[PDB]
Amino acid sequence: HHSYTWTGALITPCAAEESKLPINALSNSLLRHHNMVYATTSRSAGLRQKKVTFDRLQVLDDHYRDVLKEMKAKASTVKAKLLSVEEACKLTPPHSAKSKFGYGAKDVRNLSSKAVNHIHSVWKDLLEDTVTPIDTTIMAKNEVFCVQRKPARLIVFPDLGVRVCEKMALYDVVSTLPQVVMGSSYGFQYSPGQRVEFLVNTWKSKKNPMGFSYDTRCFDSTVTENDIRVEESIYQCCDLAPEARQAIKSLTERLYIGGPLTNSKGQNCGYRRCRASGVLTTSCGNTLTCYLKASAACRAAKLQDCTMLVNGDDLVVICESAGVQEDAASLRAFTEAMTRYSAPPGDPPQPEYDLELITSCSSNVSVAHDASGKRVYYLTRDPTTPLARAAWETARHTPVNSWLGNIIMYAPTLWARMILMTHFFSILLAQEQLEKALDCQIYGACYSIEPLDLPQIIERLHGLSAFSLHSYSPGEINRVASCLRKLGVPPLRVWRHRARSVRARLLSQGGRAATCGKYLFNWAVKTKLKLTPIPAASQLDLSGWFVAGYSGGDIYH
Ligand SMILES: CN(C)N(c1cc(C#CC(C)(C)C)sc1C(=O)O)C(=O)[C@H]1CC[C@H](C)CC1
Repeated sequence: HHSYTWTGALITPCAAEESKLPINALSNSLLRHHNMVYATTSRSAGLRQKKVTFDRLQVLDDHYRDVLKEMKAKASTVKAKLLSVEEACKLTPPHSAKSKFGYGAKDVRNLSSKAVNHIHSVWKDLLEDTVTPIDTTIMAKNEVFCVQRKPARLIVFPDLGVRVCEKMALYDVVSTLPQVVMGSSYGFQYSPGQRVEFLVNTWKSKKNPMGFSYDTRCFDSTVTENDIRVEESIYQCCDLAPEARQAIKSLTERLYIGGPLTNSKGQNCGYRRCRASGVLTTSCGNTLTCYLKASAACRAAKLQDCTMLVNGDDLVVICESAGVQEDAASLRAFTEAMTRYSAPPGDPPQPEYDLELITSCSSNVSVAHDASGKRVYYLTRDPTTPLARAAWETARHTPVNSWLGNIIMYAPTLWARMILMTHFFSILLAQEQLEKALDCQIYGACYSIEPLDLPQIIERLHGLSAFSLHSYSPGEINRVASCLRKLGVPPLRVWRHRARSVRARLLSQGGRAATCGKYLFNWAVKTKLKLTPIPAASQLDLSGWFVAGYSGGDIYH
């Protein structure tokens, strides 16, 4: 029951790949230790193939089936609709991978006859054939990190025509089902501020809280044919059109369960019998399966009053403590149960009795103070990867602007405000590009965002306190400072000076630009303004943000 089998053909690049951090005139203003930053390339694909290839064994007990029955009962309340061809086309990112059948993402978005005809033919074929595995392409991802190097992650995805069909059959399902099945445990329904609120309120709801994150080793590879069929059985609990039931059955049999892997040059690389990382159902499937396995494991371990928080393969559990010794024993039992279910750990879990010490989705809860001096909880993370990616983006235009996504998601943090806002608004000003919409990703979905709208977005998501936080925790301050020394980033005095300059120039522009100056950089001046609500904020349609996760699912808004 191997996760993959391989022919020996190589995983190949579809374009020239750079590993070394590109440098321009702006690089040193952000960081000096350039050799610390790198991008992964296909040259390490082989190392990744070795790590992701293993046999899976699965022993399923009564706890597992009990939880599954409960999940199905909730799923049976869901009613889901097919998307029209047009609706599905409009969810396609403008720069999504072109089809091998003579049309591209722009053709799809424009409803061109060629694209629409092909999409219709793929759909008809899904209804007519529920057996033949569907081809997929395997690629090595090019992602940027700071040293201590990782081998490239792999991405596996079907052709554009198939991706459009996935949306038609399953977009409504994967957008609505998880919150119904998992309720408050479904992580993607929360903005960062809402996630912090759920965590804190959950922590406070326990008499003696204990919590832990659980890291499954190579989660996608641990997902078995059983797991993927169980996921389909959950989808089929929904009230669906018969046409939708057939398309979903077909996609499960032909795509989700496994299929051939083809490299960028059309060679057969091998065969997958685990989760594909680049299909619409990757996020929802991982979320449901992680939740199922973990909920059953809690019962096997006899953890008391477990509250889970699940985002794909990312898992946090907060429960009622039974004592330090009992807690540690129960956690080992939990891990043993997860392992029997084919979800063994990478790092062994550790019980935590301080909420701020739990890291999940690479983030943690921390505390600062607003202008009135009151304690405010917010979401932060180690800034190392955000800053390394920011350095790459300083010198190269890339498909996704991580710096923009990070400012949005981590707006209240010491590091995003001091460094990312300052650095990138300086660059935007110099190039007169403040109004140019840029692509970023939020929970895996792609969004086109004008940087001038940032103050409203931030106020809607985080509230006005995001612009006045100060007196950060010693732990957070030290982590940021350590990162700055590691990468060779300039000191606070430098950033404050640059911020005052950026702010001054923004104010002189008037309009939204002045709003950016006033709100984003109020922290940098001696005599601070008392910030009030931004009128146009109400106008933004953020209904669609923070509904569901779409990592790998080729979704655009
Ligand atoms: C108290 N004063 C000196 N601070 C302030 C500066 C801090 C720092 C730092 C290093 C990581 C460079 C060591 S923490 C902090 C703190 O407020 O805890 C502020 O006013 C900050 C408010 C937020 C803004 C983005 C940057 C300045």
